[PDB]
Amino acid sequence: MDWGTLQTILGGVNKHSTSIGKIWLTVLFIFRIMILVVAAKEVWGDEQADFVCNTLQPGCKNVCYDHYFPISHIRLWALQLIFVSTPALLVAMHVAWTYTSSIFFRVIFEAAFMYVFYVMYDGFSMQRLVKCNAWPCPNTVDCFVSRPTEKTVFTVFMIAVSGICILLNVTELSYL
Amino acid sequence: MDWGTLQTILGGVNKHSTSIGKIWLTVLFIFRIMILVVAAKEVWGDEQADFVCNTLQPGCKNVCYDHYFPISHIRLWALQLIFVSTPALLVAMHVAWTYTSSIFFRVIFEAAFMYVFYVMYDGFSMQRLVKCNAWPCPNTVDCFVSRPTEKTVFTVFMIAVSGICILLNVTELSYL
Amino acid sequence: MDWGTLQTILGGVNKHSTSIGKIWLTVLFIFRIMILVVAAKEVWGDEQADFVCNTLQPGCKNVCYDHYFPISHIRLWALQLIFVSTPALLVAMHVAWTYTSSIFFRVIFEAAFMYVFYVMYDGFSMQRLVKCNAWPCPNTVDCFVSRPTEKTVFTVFMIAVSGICILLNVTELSYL
Amino acid sequence: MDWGTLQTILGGVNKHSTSIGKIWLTVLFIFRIMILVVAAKEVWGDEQADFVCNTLQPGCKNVCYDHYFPISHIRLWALQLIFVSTPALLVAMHVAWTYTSSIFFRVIFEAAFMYVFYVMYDGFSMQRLVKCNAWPCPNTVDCFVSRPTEKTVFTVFMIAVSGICILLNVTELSYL
Amino acid sequence: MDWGTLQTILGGVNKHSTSIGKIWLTVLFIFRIMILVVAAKEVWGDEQADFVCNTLQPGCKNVCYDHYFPISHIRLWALQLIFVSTPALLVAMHVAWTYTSSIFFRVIFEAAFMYVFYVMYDGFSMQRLVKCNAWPCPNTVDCFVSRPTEKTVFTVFMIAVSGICILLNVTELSYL
Amino acid sequence: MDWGTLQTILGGVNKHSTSIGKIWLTVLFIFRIMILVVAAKEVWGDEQADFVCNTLQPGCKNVCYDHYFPISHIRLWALQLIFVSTPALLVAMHVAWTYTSSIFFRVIFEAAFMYVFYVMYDGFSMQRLVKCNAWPCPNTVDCFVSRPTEKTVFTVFMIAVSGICILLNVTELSYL
Repeated sequence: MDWGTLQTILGGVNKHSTSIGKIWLTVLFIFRIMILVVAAKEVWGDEQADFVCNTLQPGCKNVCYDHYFPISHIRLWALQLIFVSTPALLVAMHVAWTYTSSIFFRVIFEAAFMYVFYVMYDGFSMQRLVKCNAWPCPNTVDCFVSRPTEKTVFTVFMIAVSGICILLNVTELSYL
Repeated sequence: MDWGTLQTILGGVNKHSTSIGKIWLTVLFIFRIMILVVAAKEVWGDEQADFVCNTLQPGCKNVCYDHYFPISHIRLWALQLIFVSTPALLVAMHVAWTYTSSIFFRVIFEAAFMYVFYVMYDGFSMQRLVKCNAWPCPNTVDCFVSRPTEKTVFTVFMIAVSGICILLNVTELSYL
Repeated sequence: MDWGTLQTILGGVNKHSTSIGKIWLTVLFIFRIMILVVAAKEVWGDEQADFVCNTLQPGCKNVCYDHYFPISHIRLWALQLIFVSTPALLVAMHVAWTYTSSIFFRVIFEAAFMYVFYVMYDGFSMQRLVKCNAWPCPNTVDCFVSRPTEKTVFTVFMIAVSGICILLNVTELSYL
Repeated sequence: MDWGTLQTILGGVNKHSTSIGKIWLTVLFIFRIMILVVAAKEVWGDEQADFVCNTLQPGCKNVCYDHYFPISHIRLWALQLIFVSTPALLVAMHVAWTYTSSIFFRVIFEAAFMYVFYVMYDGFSMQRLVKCNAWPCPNTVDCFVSRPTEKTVFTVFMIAVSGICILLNVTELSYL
Repeated sequence: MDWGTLQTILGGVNKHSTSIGKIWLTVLFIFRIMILVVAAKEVWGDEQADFVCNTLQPGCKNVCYDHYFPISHIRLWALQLIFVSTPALLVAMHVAWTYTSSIFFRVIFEAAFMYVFYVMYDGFSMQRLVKCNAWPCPNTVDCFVSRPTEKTVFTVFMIAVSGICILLNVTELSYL
Repeated sequence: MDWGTLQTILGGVNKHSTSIGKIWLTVLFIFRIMILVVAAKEVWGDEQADFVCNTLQPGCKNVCYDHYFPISHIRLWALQLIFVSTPALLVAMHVAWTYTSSIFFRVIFEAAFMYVFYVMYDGFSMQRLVKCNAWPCPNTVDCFVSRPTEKTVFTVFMIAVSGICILLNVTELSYL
């Protein structure tokens, strides 16, 4: 891939005691894109052949995999970014009803993804072994995970990023 | 990949009490492209090695796989987009027989994909286990699925998107 | 991949009661490229590990695979496109012996691929089970297929596309 | 990929009773590039997991694979093209010691690849089963191939292309 | 991929007895990008199917893999680069609070990645066999590695690069 | 990929009885890039699943693989090119301490890679079977290779290329 190949005329800088946010926020935008693609198919890209189930039950790997991973972290992120992406191309150029409502959209989205995330991954963690007692899964069986530490780390990162994103997003939203 | 690298001169905005749709609709277009590619080969990209059949019948996985998945969701989407894509490059620039018939085409296509979809995936769902009683499949056998929840989610999304696409598509088609 | 990243100066449109074809035909060209790459290695890309032969004969999968699939559909297509591709870059710009003979080439190629296709895939179909009685294949054995429905669908599409390609190709070839 | 995205100013055409070759030859160049990439990793791209050896000898697949396929067809082609590629960018623009020697280089290379090819693939063919009696391969064993017909076809094509390449290459080399 | 396709107007060179660093540092930047992508998914890209565990314990490969590889080297690098990347696009053009603090950021990051690295890979090495005594891993079991020498080599390289990066980074930071 | 898409203004040619080298050397540069990428992940790209070890020792494939292949040929090449790459972008434009020292760097690097190579692959060859007597590898075991002939061929090529690279590199370095 390659994303962004024309940014040369940016001599105009800020002078006020504000609009520091847009710097921080474009930086976090670009950042999160890199951070994503660089580790995109490269942490969670694997986790299909990595959910070993101690059994001889047919299918129970698939069963428990959806049971505990309806969706992977990186998708909720990918979405979180895209919904939080549309205000970016908006704020690309501003001076001359929406504009600040773009800022607010950007806030509330990111908030939503945080909440529903912690609803799903309660404990902000990756259990080393998830058991499973699904229908075909004849009793409570065991179902492993690879690299739970890893995924936990990058999750801590992205959530911290979400917090700072919103804090400057809102710190300039709160101009009154 | 990278799609779209020249859009700078768009200072001209709308002033009437209409043409809000074209904003919404170009946004939904770009959106659905991202939404697609980001999760393109990344939800349904897997589902070949993910249709476990409890048996010892040769081939019965392939048999039942085509039996229940003639085609995957994402293809019907891919098509739905492309047939609904041609009016986009048309409406790229408009002011000066087709033009509104492009709008109507865009409506009726998306409608068609909705209908035939629900004909095929009746119940707007992903069954956790599809049985199968095909010729080689000696009796009614079991044939699993992975991530049925996941696919169900993104299907709910794309169908909602279809509804809103058409509603603004038609809301401006209905100018009289 | 990415194909085509410079098309901006196309303000000049047609005014006659003809040259509608070139619109349709460039559209079908671009279309078929997308249609291809999007589903390229994604329907027939699999079909090597998908030709289960009920036997214990060594090699009989390979034997019968070539026996019934000398070549896959998508190759005959790929070729069909490429031979039908050279007139495209020709007709890129036209006004000022070949020019109409390019049109005729484009016709007759596509016709040829249709005929030889139906010679090979007689019945415009994908049999769910092909038997096989090759030399090593000790008796008439069974040899399965995956997703025969799928491949049948996309074949119906590409052949319909061929028909319309030629019909406008020739409708403007028939100017007299 | 994408190769070639700037060719617009070519209004100047030929008027003599020659230089038809450069048309044919640039066309064959572009052609062979397409023809290659389209079927590049798509006929011979597979043939690693496709050389079944009826045995229980360890390694004998690798052994016999190198034994009968030191190198695949498509590499000899890839090279054949590249060595025959350098005169192309040379002849990109010509009018104002090398120039005709570029033409001759282009001839003799393509000739060489033809000869050494037929030295290696004697019979211009793909045997359905190659036996093998290598050291570890304990007796004469059997070692299969997939799609030998296919590869034979595309080989017939590329060799015919080589013949016509040289014939026009030389027909204009023979100007005296 | 392709990164960087517009750098032509650089006739202005340095004349002082300093700013040699920016040459060295842009070179190391570009370098490390190449060095990365060229060997990116090509040394550590494999190491999922390469951690053989002498056992019959289910999952113990995944268990011990995360146990000893929470994260691979190349990720810590990828990050190290990206955090050390933002000052680069800053120092792209300079003459006319941040500017030198960008230099200092660039220092301290790279330092941090060095330290935490050696915390994790103590001994600046790749053990040929890591044992493992995890919960499911019933006793102390054995768990192999592939190419430990290789990875050790490229690690020695990247750490040396870090040292020189910082030494010139700081040698020009230390201007007083 | 695609590398190099702007080279049009090169009407200025050489007239002296020298600077033939820069032609040869840019050609060899471009060449080696093509030669690489075309066969890059396509000869040595495989050799992970291709090192069959006649045993029942766990891990002994990995063990002996690193034992005999610390690093693959194509990496030593990749490096050899990159270290020999920096003088290229330097010599892109020259007329108006480094310049000739770039030439000398280019020499001595390529020399180094030759020497250390032959230190490692002594005999300029690919043994059809490497035995192995590592710790876990319980006795002297056997460990196979695929396509040793192939790799030998392309190695002969790249080393010859190195020789000619240096000979013209130095023939113009030796101007006095």
